[PDB]
Amino acid sequence: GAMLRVAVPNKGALSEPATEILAEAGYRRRTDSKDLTVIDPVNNVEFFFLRPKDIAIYVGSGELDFGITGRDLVCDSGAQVRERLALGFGSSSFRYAAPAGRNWTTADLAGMRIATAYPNLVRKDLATKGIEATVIRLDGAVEISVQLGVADAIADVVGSGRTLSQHDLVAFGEPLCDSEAVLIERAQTEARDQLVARVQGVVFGQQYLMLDYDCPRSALKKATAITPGLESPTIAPDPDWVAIRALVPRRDVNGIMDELAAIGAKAILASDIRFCRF
Amino acid sequence: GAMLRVAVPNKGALSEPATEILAEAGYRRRTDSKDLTVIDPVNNVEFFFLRPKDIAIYVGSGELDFGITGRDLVCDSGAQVRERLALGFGSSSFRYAAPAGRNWTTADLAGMRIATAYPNLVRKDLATKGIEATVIRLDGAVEISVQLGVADAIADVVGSGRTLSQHDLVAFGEPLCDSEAVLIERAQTEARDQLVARVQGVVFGQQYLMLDYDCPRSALKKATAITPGLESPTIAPDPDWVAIRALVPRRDVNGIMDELAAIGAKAILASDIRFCRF
Amino acid sequence: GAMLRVAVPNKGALSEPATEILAEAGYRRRTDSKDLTVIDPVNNVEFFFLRPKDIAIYVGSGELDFGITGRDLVCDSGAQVRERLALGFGSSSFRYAAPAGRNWTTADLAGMRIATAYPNLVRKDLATKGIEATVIRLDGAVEISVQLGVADAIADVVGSGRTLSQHDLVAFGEPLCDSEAVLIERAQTEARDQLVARVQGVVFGQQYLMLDYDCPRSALKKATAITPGLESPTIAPDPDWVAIRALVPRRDVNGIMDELAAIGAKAILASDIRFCRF
Amino acid sequence: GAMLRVAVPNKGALSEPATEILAEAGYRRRTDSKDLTVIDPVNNVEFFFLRPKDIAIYVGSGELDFGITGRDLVCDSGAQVRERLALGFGSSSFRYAAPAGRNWTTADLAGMRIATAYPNLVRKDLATKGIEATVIRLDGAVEISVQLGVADAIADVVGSGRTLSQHDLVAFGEPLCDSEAVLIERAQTEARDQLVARVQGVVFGQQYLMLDYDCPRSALKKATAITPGLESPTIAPDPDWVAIRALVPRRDVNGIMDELAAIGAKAILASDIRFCRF
Amino acid sequence: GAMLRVAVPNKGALSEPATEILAEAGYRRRTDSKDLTVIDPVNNVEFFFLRPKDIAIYVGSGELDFGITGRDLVCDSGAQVRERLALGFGSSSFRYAAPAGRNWTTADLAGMRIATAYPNLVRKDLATKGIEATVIRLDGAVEISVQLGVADAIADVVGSGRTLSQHDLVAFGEPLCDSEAVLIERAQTEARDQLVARVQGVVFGQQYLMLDYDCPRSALKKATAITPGLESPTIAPDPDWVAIRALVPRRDVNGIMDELAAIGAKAILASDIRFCRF
Amino acid sequence: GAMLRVAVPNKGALSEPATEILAEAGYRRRTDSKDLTVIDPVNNVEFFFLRPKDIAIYVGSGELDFGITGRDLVCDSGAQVRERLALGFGSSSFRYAAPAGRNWTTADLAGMRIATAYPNLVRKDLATKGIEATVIRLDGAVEISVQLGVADAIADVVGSGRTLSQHDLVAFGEPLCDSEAVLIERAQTEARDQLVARVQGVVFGQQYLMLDYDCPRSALKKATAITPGLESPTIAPDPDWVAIRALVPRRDVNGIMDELAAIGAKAILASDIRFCRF
Ligand SMILES: Nc1ncnc2c1ncn2[C@@H]1O[C@H](COP(=O)(O)OP(=O)(O)OP(=O)(O)O)[C@@H](O)[C@H]1O
Ligand SMILES: Nc1ncnc2c1ncn2[C@@H]1O[C@H](COP(=O)(O)OP(=O)(O)OP(=O)(O)O)[C@@H](O)[C@H]1O
Ligand SMILES: Nc1ncnc2c1ncn2[C@@H]1O[C@H](COP(=O)(O)OP(=O)(O)OP(=O)(O)O)[C@@H](O)[C@H]1O
Ligand SMILES: Nc1ncnc2c1ncn2[C@@H]1O[C@H](COP(=O)(O)OP(=O)(O)OP(=O)(O)O)[C@@H](O)[C@H]1O
Ligand SMILES: Nc1ncnc2c1ncn2[C@@H]1O[C@H](COP(=O)(O)OP(=O)(O)OP(=O)(O)O)[C@@H](O)[C@H]1O
Ligand SMILES: Nc1ncnc2c1ncn2[C@@H]1O[C@H](COP(=O)(O)OP(=O)(O)OP(=O)(O)O)[C@@H](O)[C@H]1O
Ligand SMILES: [Mg+2]
Ligand SMILES: [Mg+2]
Ligand SMILES: [Mg+2]
Ligand SMILES: [Mg+2]
Ligand SMILES: [Mg+2]
Ligand SMILES: [Mg+2]
Ligand SMILES: [Mg+2]
Ligand SMILES: [Mg+2]
Ligand SMILES: [Mg+2]
Repeated sequence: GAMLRVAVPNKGALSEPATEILAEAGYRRRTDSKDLTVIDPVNNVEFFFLRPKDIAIYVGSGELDFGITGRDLVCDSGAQVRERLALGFGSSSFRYAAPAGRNWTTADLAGMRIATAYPNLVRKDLATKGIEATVIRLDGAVEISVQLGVADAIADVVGSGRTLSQHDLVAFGEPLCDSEAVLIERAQTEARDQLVARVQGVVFGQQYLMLDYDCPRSALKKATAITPGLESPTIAPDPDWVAIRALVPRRDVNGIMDELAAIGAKAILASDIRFCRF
Repeated sequence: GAMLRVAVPNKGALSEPATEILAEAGYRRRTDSKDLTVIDPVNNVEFFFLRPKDIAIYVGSGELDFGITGRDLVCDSGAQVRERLALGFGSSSFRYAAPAGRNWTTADLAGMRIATAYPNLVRKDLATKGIEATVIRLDGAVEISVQLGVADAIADVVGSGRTLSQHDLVAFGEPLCDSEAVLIERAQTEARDQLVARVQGVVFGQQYLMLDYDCPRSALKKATAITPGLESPTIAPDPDWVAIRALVPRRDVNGIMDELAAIGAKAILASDIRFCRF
Repeated sequence: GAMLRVAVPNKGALSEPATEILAEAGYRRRTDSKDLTVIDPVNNVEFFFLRPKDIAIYVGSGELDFGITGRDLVCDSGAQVRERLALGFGSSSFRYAAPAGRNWTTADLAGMRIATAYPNLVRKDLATKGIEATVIRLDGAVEISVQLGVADAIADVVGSGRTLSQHDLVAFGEPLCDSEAVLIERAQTEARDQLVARVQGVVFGQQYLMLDYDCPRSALKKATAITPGLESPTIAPDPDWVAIRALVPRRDVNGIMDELAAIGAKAILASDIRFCRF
Repeated sequence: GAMLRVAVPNKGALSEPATEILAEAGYRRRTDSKDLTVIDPVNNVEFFFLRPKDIAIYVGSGELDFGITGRDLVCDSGAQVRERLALGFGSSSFRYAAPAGRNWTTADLAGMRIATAYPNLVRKDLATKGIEATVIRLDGAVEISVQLGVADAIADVVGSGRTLSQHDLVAFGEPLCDSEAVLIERAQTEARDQLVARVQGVVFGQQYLMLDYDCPRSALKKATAITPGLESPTIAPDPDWVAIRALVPRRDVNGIMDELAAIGAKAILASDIRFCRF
Repeated sequence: GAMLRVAVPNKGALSEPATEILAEAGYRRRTDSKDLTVIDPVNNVEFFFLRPKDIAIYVGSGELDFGITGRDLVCDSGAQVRERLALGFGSSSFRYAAPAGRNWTTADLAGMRIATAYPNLVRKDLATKGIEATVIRLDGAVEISVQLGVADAIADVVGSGRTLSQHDLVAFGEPLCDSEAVLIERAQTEARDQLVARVQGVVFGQQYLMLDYDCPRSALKKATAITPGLESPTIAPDPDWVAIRALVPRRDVNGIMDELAAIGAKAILASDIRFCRF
Repeated sequence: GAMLRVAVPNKGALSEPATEILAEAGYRRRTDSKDLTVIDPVNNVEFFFLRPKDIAIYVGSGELDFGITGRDLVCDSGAQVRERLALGFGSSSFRYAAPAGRNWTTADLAGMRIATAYPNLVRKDLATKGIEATVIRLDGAVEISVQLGVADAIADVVGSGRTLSQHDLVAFGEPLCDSEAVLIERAQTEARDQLVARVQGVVFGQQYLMLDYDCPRSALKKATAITPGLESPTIAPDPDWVAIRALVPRRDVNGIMDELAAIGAKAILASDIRFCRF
């Protein structure tokens, strides 16, 4: 019916992967790389390209139907939005951190100057612990704030952890947020579900591999525990053996394959896939 | 028998894709990138690398057996050649165009200075309309010929259309030619058909994806209308459902997949393929 | 005496040029590109690498002695800081802009939704005009805010103007700010002046060329009006002619050279320089 | 049990492919590209990154369990090591070569100055022929040693052969060694076999494609001679035809496909695979 | 007065150097790289970007005032144009060439199939020798025309000569044309001379270095024979020695410097320059 | 007279800078990047491109006249060669190093397993200290030899020191060798001195800048102590001031310039130079 309005990051580390997913999903790409909008007349969707912080606000306020942004940003925004899908890129860990030497606990955070780019996120986490501290807002590069003499500890996005160790800092406590890129919606229904199914179909193509193997009937129980599938594993025969098909995660596939080999599975074969409509 | 003689573009936008297709087809690649020839002794084919305009002429005159070049160039050459295969890259649209503001029709072209790099193509198109105009031959960059004051309208290769809008020009009329890279032959037969089948097998691997899904017998009719296949869809069972396999175009696969989902299809799964011999 | 504390942008379009100027000025470069600090023990200066918005704040509050950031950011910060030097890169124009078709004036801005990443800058400019409007804060990509339906006009950083024309917007009014990268100070004195003189010496090496020419005594008056120099032009003899030396701006040197040729100057010769201590 | 110790080349043409195979095999990648070691605590393996010549020695002497290096290097090392797997990259041919014009035979090598980076390899090959010559050790660039006037012929690594022809040299005799990257072991058993199976599973994914086709029962015999498979070809039905599945080498697949087409095979379809556990 | 119209190559090996010279000369650069025109309102010149062959024609016919193109193209065009300036890039040698083995002379060209992209150039050269041959027009890649069996010898652009030797061809005879990029004019005068002087000033900055040295009065005669200068060498004193200044070619400067050292010159010092107005 | 024979590294970090110096010195560059030799017929010099270790040997043994290689390699070779020139690139520090925690001295090296790629260098350094240790030869990557359990300390090439700290190692003692690229000769004279003077002229152009300033006669003494020059500073007048010219090192120029400013110098101006013949 009415044209759907979808926002994607214009720039930075969440942009290229997001525009890759949208192109794989069949959506019309931008005519020039300096465009901040594109209209796809075949699929009836208008795309806007914005800074990630603004994406959460305008899904929240209803000016956009969907957005792609970081989970941590959403956690920090306090916008009226629900996470509709996890996108499998841009992943990071949000962590308390402080100077090395002392053994640090969450309890040590009391009465401290804490620097972060995500003040609402942090204020909310401190309230759940019952801790009063003074939270200092930076725009980024927050892990030099303690060498700069503006803070005692930090709360910051961590990827590898190289930046922390290169600056003599140790992460402590459980992560406040485990972040990855997410498709958000405000907290034309068929069209909305259609878009979600397209995007999910691509994500599943990126995250899962198809496994084919022959397994003994003897071992079938253990095998389905090892490979449950995204959908019900196809199972068919052939004297006492069976042939199996199941989507499995790409991350774990060698470990999965070794376990199957360890319970008598044979002719184990992994292959890529492109899209799902499950 | 006798060694086949095949020409490919030496340089420019039709070269790399053509040499990619030939390598995927198993043919011996060039030993140094500054070579204009290579002999493949295993497959009994000699390759020459030439400017695209010359490729059409020498297939025409019999010095080459096959060539790879642009359809628009062939349309313009007037060489004795038949298009044996379409190659799915280098695509473009050949268009009349003129300055914006006026509403333009093909009839407005009468008595006008028309600039183009493809004069024979254009002379032939004007004759079919019954229009007399004066056609001006440029070597390229033809869309500045009207700001230069040498022409009133143009006939030119269009891709995105950015160049036209950046120069205040609007395309009008139906395209004179829809171009893409093509394998040509002059208008040793088993060997010739063998080469065509290799090259086609690669092209099909690039253009189609394999779709697997379960469909209700109820819906089978509509489903085969949605997925006819390059070859007859494989269909087999399983109470009232069936399992299907069909090659479908890569361009349309998300749209195709949504339609199948809309008629009760399930476990729809798209995967790449590399080669066909159909 | 005490080690000076200097901040530079960590990332983005103001970073590489700033670190280039500091290396040319003899300062110790970063040991790893993921470092946010470096200490130069020979020159007695500690460098911090931060987000540009934060640079202005911490020079303002005294935690830093000097910073390198954008003039527009400083105009927007309202921090207690004076511009000590202009750095000749990162230049831009800050502009009101609105949809094309209407003829726009500053007076049209009254009662309007204005989107900008620089709200304080804009609030201050509107107060000087006597205009009440509603200023909307975005984080960036502000020129799609009117196609998005969140604003009537914008106030934004403009470089080429391509983004504005690609989105059907026209800049109007005088620029609110003409921006370039600047060395700031809070609004150890010998050491501070030493650092400024180093940095200025590099900037002058980038912006000026040395001109040597022979000029008639006849024409000397007009010539010194054309070439005043950064310092007093060196002038010496040689019957009735003189030989001149003067630093001139790199931007204008061909125009300057033509004017000198037009008043009888000869053997006009421009050459680069690397550093000044003037 | 005990952590396995595996060495890979740190740098050069055997490094990136080796680290690609290890990442595809699920092993933990290096945290920084200037690291010479990484410990994978999930899979219980420690990786070291060394110069290729040293890899063979320390597998030989027991300080490493496995190494990845070149076969020619191993042939030259005389270390106590067995080749456990061939890795399908870094391939080369080790060749005698001498100046063009004369017709060269292995017998001509007697009494000659032979330059090579692989003296033990060459001394051993000469002993098997019964030839006494004087072998000269270079560190590399050995094909200029004859223009330099330090040798009469050479024994050297050959890839394309461009370097030889560009220096007026002709390869002669059979290759002393046909080299490619190999996984070596000293000449915790379950863990060792597990690592080999992972690495082999990746290599097979790189070297083979899956072929699906329909074949007449008439032709089945010839077809299985054309496609024997890495594993037993799957064969099932369907009036008089059969459907086949067999892994075939990627290098030969178009030739293989043509032969099958020539014996009445139909719907021949090649597709990639990622991993095997056979 | 009237705006000057100047054409530059749009693409290929003569484009970037030409646009570099124009930017160094102070002229307004293109706003987007896909533009075929730019108007410089400060300097009162309009630039067009065209294919090199067309540049010569439209200077010839008066639609352009100046063009930048290759000398060989001009030699081939037969357009009414005079070479106003040589630009010191795009240099090449136009050569007859034929298969190796025979000793070739210009006289051998009689009665032969000669392939070339420059037929008028070649027809004119043959007429001056009194030779009748049949000249065959290709669009390029002409050095495979003899392996293709369409020609006995060629006339073609030669740079390094690698392409010729890689295809078993030897250049013979004197070059028909020694080519480099040139500024052409049709065969508003002050403005035209102004543009030429700007462009020449840049070219001289690229081709010459300033030499400063002390020379004995004894040796002055030999020294001025070694360094005549673009302009009169500046000469001044200082017991029996003199100090010299002279622009010399960049290509020969080490040879020049050695000769001066060989006649007792001292403190010889070469330095770059940027622009001349001589 | 006889053609000089000069060797340069074929590959790696000493190659590009060496071939840059030779091209700037006017010598004929390689026709194809896969060539191991080039003959310069104008300057009467033949160039060979070899592995750096072999360069030292063949200068030593007289097969080459000059070579370019690393000082540390020469120190290690024990070839009959004298360092004729230092080339100002490829610089490094050769260092003992061991695991962090203990305070290390040279005396601690006694009875230890020391790993190094430079065993002769190290054996010689230990003999001068009177220390017996066991030196272990690696081909490279030597700083993992202690985590590998093959050595207690190392002697290795150090650049930044990142590799050492990333592997928990501390450098100790004075450097055994301070290395940079060097022009070597065996320990046709005019031609040899000519080549050295060319190469030195380029190196000086890379390492020094020209300084011009006005200095008080008052301060002249201190000023010439600050700027002694590569050659005698030119000094001339002008009431009580003087004007100075002196080549100074590029590395120290801002420090030098500040000191001059501190003793009343004015109009201090640094500029590049290209070549010297001093
Ligand atoms: N190592 C990392 N450092 C910082 N952000 C990361 C990292 N890894 C992933 N991210 C994610 O990137 C997202 C933010 O993207 P980006 O940095 O482009 O936005 P921004 O911070 O608003 O812009 P900018 O960094 O240009 O100021 C966050 O959701 C964050 O979790
Ligand atoms: N946007 C485009 N502009 C021009 N040609 C295009 C475009 N897209 C596809 N093509 C195709 O490229 C082919 C011509 O290739 P190419 O431009 O390399 O040859 P050419 O014009 O003879 O060479 P050159 O452009 O170097 O003078 C034509 O068949 C044309 O349709
Ligand atoms: N075309 C342009 N667009 C945006 N900013 C520009 C442009 N040209 C120059 N700049 C300058 O860049 C500076 C801001 O740099 P930068 O964009 O890296 O900081 P930021 O906006 O805080 O970070 P980010 O863009 O990653 O969110 C400003 O002073 C601005 O004037
Ligand atoms: N064209 C080639 N030239 C040289 N080596 C090759 C070639 N092709 C493959 N190789 C392989 O590369 C391996 C050696 O790798 P590499 O050259 O990185 O080691 P190295 O010779 O010890 O190091 P370096 O070359 O840096 O001195 C050998 O097994 C060799 O067969
Ligand atoms: N090695 C070379 N090969 C071909 N042309 C060269 C070479 N070196 C210089 N040139 C010059 O380049 C100019 C032609 O440029 P260019 O090849 O871009 O034009 P074109 O031949 O019309 O276009 P295209 O090659 O795209 O068909 C000629 O003046 C020619 O002398
Ligand atoms: N950080 C560094 N690490 C190693 N060598 C360096 C470094 N910096 C400079 N060099 C110099 O490089 C020279 C050796 O060059 P190179 O590494 O190319 O030769 P090689 O070790 O024989 O070859 P390869 O490293 O390919 O086995 C030595 O003189 C060394 O001092
Ligand atoms: Mg930001
Ligand atoms: Mg960020
Ligand atoms: Mg062309
Ligand atoms: Mg073209
Ligand atoms: Mg910004
Ligand atoms: Mg080596
Ligand atoms: Mg090697
Ligand atoms: Mg050309
Ligand atoms: Mg090395």
